Amino acid sequence: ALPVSDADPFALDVLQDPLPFQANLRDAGPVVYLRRYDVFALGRYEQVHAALTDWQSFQSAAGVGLSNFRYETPWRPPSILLEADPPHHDAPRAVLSKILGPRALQKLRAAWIQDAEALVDQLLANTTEFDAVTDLAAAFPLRVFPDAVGIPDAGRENLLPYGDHAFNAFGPANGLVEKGAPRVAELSGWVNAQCARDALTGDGFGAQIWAAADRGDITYEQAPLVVRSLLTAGVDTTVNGLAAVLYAFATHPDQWARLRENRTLARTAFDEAVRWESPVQTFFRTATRDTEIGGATIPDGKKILMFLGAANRDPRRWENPEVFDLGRNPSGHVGYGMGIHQCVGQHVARLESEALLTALASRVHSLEIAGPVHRHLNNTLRSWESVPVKVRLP
Ligand code: HEM
Ligand SMILES: CCc1ccc(C(=O)O)cc1
Repeated sequence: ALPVSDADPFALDVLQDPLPFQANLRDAGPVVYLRRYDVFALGRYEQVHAALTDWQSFQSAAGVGLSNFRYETPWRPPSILLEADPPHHDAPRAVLSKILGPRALQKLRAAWIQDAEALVDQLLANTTEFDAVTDLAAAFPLRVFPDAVGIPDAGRENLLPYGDHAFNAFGPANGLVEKGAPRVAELSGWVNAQCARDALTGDGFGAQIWAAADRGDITYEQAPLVVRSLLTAGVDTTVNGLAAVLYAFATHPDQWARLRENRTLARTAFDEAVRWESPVQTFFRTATRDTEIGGATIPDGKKILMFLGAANRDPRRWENPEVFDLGRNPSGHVGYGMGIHQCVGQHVARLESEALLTALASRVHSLEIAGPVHRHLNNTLRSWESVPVKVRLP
């Protein structure tokens, strides 16, 4: 009965430009069987939302990549947040929810704002033409987030590769994964080292996680894996979200002026970029029982592929979805997911954006694309390689 398709969402040509595919997915029906992978794809907002929230029907503990941990060996000990269901999910989630929550981040705001202003000021002192990825979007998270976690300086060059491999590894064992598999032992080796109590400053998120373990909120065994979650999820996502927002502003002069005309728009600017780009494209779930969704039965034990990018551009939910518009209300986009696993780092992402955008807006009159943009292909993370920009100063 279902629409059925030979489309490969992880083919390089789709990864380079996934918008065609998303439209085809959404157009085919609520539920498309991807024969290539024996999973059920969902591309419309309504079903993606329903699948995300229904953790009882659609579990995470069997893996939220293609790989089914029922049968297949994980490349790493699975995340005790992302790949855990209730009740195991609950305690580590609650720890991060508190540590990364708005109240907690309040104390970092002025420092991050300040660090962003310094970054931008020093960049613009040297040059008004530069790569928005390497000089801003990549630079700024690396300058603030590792320090805030409180890991040592040694080995920080592993953060982006580690993150990229983890997101690739949610995909099939295709070239993007298999070309990374030599390096994982040394990648996994480093990150585990950063997660130990003795490797971490006694100030940052890491120390706070360990302090939560002292109170018994989590165990000393969970504590380093909780730190690990931050070091997997917390860097590459924000780099690519920041690249997207910068790309959006550089191609939308009116939206840029609107930001400049009201600095409180940063928050909603970043959230709209998250909707519009959807840096995290896809996640899987595993059906725990035969389940009806969008008219289709998902057999017990089979995986659903949720297309967050496609749901975020679904015209059933969004007016003129292709447009980047800070006048839009993007609240309810599924770019951070939805329900019990909804991104716990969203306050962290929004603050980085607020800091960087405020700093940029203070010093840049207008912003243009200065040269060809280039994507970095990844199975699950829409990644920006280069975004040459030129700025005009006041
Ligand atoms: C633009 C930035 C970000 C995007 C687009 C993003 C996206 C996501 C999405 C889609 C999920 C849901 C996973 C699922 O449903 O299976 C998620 C979960 C998560 N994110 Fe984020 N994220 C971002 C930034 C961050 C940051 C800065 C951190 C940490 C500081 C972080 C940590 C996490 C964690 C630990 C989870 C798992 C939570 C759970 O399973 O309960 N993310 N993120
Ligand atoms: C942002 C998607 C994501 C969420 C959590 C993890 C992790 O816990 O390692 C890794 C990736």
